[PDB]
Amino acid sequence: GEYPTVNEIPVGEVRLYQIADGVWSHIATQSFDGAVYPSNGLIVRDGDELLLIDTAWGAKNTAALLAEIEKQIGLPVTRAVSTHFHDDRVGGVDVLRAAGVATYASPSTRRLAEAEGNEIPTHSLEGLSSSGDAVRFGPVELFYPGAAHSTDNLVVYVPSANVLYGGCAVHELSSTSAGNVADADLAEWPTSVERIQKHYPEAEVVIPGHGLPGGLDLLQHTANVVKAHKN
Ligand SMILES: C[C@H](Oc1ccc(CN)cc1)c1cccc2c(-c3ccc(CS(C)(=O)=O)c(F)c3)c(C(=O)O)[nH]c12
Ligand SMILES: [Zn+2]
Ligand SMILES: [Zn+2]
Repeated sequence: GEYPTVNEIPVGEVRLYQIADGVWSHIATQSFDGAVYPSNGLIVRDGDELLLIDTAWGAKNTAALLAEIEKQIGLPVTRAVSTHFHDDRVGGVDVLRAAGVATYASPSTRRLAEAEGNEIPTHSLEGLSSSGDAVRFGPVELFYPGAAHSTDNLVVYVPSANVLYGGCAVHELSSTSAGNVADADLAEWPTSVERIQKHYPEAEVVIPGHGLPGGLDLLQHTANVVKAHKN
C-alpha cells in the first residue's frame, strides 16, 4: 500500500497505485547510462475505457504495463497521450500502437521524438502551442505551461479528482537536483511552474514524473531546486 519504489520494482515489472476514484499512477523502473530510475505515468478511467498518460519507459515495461492494467483494472486502454518526447514518455508507443491503442502527443513532441530517434505517437494534439493553452481530452485537461524540463512538456489535470499530473516538469519533494536537465530551460522553468500554480490552485494531489506524489508543495519545491541548479 505504500507508494512503490525501485526496491519493490525490478526493471521489467510494473505496479499501479490508486490515487483517487478512477485515477491510478503507474510505476516502472529502467536503466539509463548505468543507473536505475523509477518513473511514473497516469491511468484515468474514461467510462468503460481507460486513458493512459505516458508509457512505462520501454517496450517490455509497456507490455508489462498493459498486462498489469488487465489484471488490476480490466478495462481496455483505448488512447494514450505522451507528455514529452523522452523515452520515459514515448518509449513503448510502438507496443501501444500494436495493441490497438491510439497514441497522441503535441506536434512539438512528435517532431522532437522523430529528430531524436524515439518512438513517435501517431496523432497530433493541436491547440497546445502557446504557454497557458489548455484542451480537453476525455476525462482530463491537457495544459502547456511553457518550457521547463523540456520545451514540449505537457501537464495533465483530472478535474473530477483535482489530480495534477505534472510529468517531468514537476519533481518530488525529496529531490535535491533538477533531474536530467539536458533539454530543459532552467530560466523559464519557474515561470512555467508559476503558470501551473495559477491555473490549478485547487489541486489536491500532485504527481511528479519521477518519485512520490504529494500536494501543491511539489510545485514550489520544483521551482526552488531548479533555481538553485541554475545558480
Ligand atoms: C528519460 C530521460 O532520458 C533522456 C533525457 C535527456 C536526454 C538528453 N539528450 C537524453 C535522454 C532520463 C534518463 C535518465 C534519468 C532521467 C531523469 C532524472 C534524473 C534524476 C532524478 C533524481 S533527482 C530529481 O533528485 O535529481 C530524476 F527524478 C529524474 C529525467 C527527468 O529529470 O525527467 N529524465 C531522465
Ligand atoms: Zn524528460
Ligand atoms: Zn523524466
